[PDB]
Amino acid sequence: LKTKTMEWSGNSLKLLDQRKLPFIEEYVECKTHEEVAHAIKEMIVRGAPAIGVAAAFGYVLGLRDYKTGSLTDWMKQVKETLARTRPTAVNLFWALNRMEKVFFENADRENLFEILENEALKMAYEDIEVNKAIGKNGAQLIKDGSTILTHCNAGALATVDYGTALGVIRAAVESGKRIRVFADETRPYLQGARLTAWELMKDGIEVYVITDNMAGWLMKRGLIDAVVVGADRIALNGDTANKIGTYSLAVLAKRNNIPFYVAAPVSTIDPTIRSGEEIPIEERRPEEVTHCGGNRIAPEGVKVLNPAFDVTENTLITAIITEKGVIRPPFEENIKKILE
Amino acid sequence: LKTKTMEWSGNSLKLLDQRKLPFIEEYVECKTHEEVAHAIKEMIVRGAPAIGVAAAFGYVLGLRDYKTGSLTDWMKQVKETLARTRPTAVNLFWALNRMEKVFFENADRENLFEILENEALKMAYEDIEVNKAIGKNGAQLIKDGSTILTHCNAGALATVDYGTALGVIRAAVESGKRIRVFADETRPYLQGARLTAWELMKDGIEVYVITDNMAGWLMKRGLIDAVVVGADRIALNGDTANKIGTYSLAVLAKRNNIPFYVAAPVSTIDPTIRSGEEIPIEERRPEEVTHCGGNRIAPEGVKVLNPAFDVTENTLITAIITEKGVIRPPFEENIKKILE
Ligand SMILES: [Cl-]
Ligand SMILES: [Cl-]
Repeated sequence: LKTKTMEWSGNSLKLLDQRKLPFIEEYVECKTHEEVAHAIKEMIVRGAPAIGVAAAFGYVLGLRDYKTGSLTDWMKQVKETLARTRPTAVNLFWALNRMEKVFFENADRENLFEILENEALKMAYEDIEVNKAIGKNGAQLIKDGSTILTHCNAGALATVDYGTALGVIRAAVESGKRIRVFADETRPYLQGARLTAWELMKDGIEVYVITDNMAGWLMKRGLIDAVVVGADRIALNGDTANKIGTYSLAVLAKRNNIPFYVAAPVSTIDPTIRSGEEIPIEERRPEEVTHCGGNRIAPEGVKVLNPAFDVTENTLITAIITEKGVIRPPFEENIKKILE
Repeated sequence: LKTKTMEWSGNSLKLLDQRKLPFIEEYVECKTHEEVAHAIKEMIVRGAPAIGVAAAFGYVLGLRDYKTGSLTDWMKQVKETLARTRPTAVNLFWALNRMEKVFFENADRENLFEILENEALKMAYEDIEVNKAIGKNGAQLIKDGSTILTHCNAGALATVDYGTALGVIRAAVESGKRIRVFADETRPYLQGARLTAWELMKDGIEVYVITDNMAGWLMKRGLIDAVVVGADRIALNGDTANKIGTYSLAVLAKRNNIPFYVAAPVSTIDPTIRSGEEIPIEERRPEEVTHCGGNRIAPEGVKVLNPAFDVTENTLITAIITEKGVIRPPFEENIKKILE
């Protein structure tokens, strides 16, 4: 397992420090499940899909960290320390739960480490495959020669590889369609300007960066043919939690009769919730808002709010692109079909 | 004439360097009509209202710069050099035109300089007064104990003093109403986080700064009672041109049944245009987007778009707060009444 986002050295997990791009391309080596937790918590690694696989490995390292007392209790704490990092994206729990299950069924096997590491590996290789499929299904919805607006970074850096929303793009381009992407810088973290822009230019795909308060006007001016974004948590309802600001675009998209698509793997669909009001919303540190890449921009001692995600009601979504097909209204009715 | 935004030393114009706040509070001295132009062009001074008075003074300096040839041709050029700075805000032309008229009628007067400078001063003293009236008229629309979202900086630093949209706030507070403001940082320039936050904290008014992609969700969550912003150019139609991102707020406001108010002096209403499609929209340098206040944030050699304003159709505006009253639908019909 070796890609731009992460690399598995058998006994450690290397993560591209996404909080340092687009200028610095260094890596962070995680050796302790606590470090992977830290890398996730600090957003060194990020993007629902990639948080899971990365979480799965930190779990494997979790075993390699074991020393005394009960193995079960300790593996339970490793899982708890990793899950306690970031709320919203359900991929994290989905990964952890899948891994813990393997564990409970091989805890007595002497080749435990080999077995667990194997699933994590099996998992990463599936994400890239799942993504290329999402890209393929989404491509058919993108008419040649169009301008697609995106949000956050639902691409290579947000997954093991290829990406979800950006995967749909790479696939349309691969099919041979002239395409250009308007990418919101997406503050405060600036995934758009620092990550999406970067991996897209590095792939030879036409890219423009715009401030978040621009998307609206540009849609009204008729420069955007479609809006495609990723997700962190989709409910049985179809409501999807994604990077703060995704909701507003959805609203603006309806007002300008512009298709709004959510590209995400089935693993992002939380089967335990009915609607989007049940999705936990992460609140991050005040620094992210008062600063911008290092420098403080707001006055000293100012109050702020910092939700990292918002929720878009399903009625504002045209369709959900999955590795198993394009889901359309009635969502609750169709998602239930795909789930099985 | 002495306020935080600008000061008239009789033979030079001192402008608070708004592109350095909230940390550095230095001033820039303009002695040539060209320097005032430069200050305007670079946004050392900014905010429709303040751009006018500042332009009016750079005009008197224009006379002070006179040396040879025809006095009329030179003053015409001074006016042209000053008007060629920033497109959108009509306050600039309104000011320049008012000043040139005074000039044309006193050109042969021995006390020309004293006369022209006198109008400029008379103009500054009127703006502050006009604002306090806008503030008062708007205060009545704000219910005690409410949370108000603003955009850009339509406050003290955008006018000679007091401000327009923020004037409405200062006034509601003066009346004795518990009030707090959610101020969008407003990228790329960050007028919100750097200016609105600053002058509001310095006035002892509860303030929170949020990234632009947040307003939408926060409105849906029910934390915002009303949205009040300023304007750069309002048409007879009622459509108003304001800082890029204002249009989206208006849209998000309608969706969440939230009052949207535009506070601006009559001098911002352009009488020569019928609708908002006739408003010129300024496009500024790409650096403003690829950089954030100081450091480069986007990849080297990336494409971007940079509109400095967008247009909000009148049908999305609840009312326009003026020093002459609260204008309501039918705008075209009512605005025609306020003008006469
Ligand atoms: Cl709807
Ligand atoms: Cl409407």
